[PDB]
Amino acid sequence: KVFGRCELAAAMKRHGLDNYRGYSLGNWVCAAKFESNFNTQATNRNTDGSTDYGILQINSRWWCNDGRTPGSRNLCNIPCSALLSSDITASVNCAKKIVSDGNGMNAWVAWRNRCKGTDVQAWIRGCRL
Ligand SMILES: O=C1O[C@H]([C@@H](O)CO)C(O)=C1O
Ligand code: NA
Repeated sequence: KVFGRCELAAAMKRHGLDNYRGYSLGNWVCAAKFESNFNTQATNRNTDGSTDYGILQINSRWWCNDGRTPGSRNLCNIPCSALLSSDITASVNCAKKIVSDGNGMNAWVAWRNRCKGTDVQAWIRGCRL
């Protein structure tokens, strides 16, 4: 599923992301834009052999089992494919674990490089929330 911007904002808000660990909703929307272009089906292979999955490009090295990432972990206790569903629940629950891991949203390279220090509230502007 490819989300509209405001559609994803509302879904993220309903799933408890707005100010989760102090990151306002716009941060999450901005991350999702630059990680996946709002597409739940996005996958991208990493140089180390792991793969990133879903709207927040959660990686198989640590967070999910894709059956092909030797010596990796499954810290969210889920098959990576669950991160591709049109229901974002798994991606949200797993994101919450990630953002609590010590580095906050810096865990998302694209957040740090495209969203951090920018006017992230622009991403939820005009949305009914
Ligand atoms: O993604 C993973 O891949 C391996 C295994 O399933 C295949 O090597 C593993 O233990 C994971 O969490
Ligand atoms: Na894994």
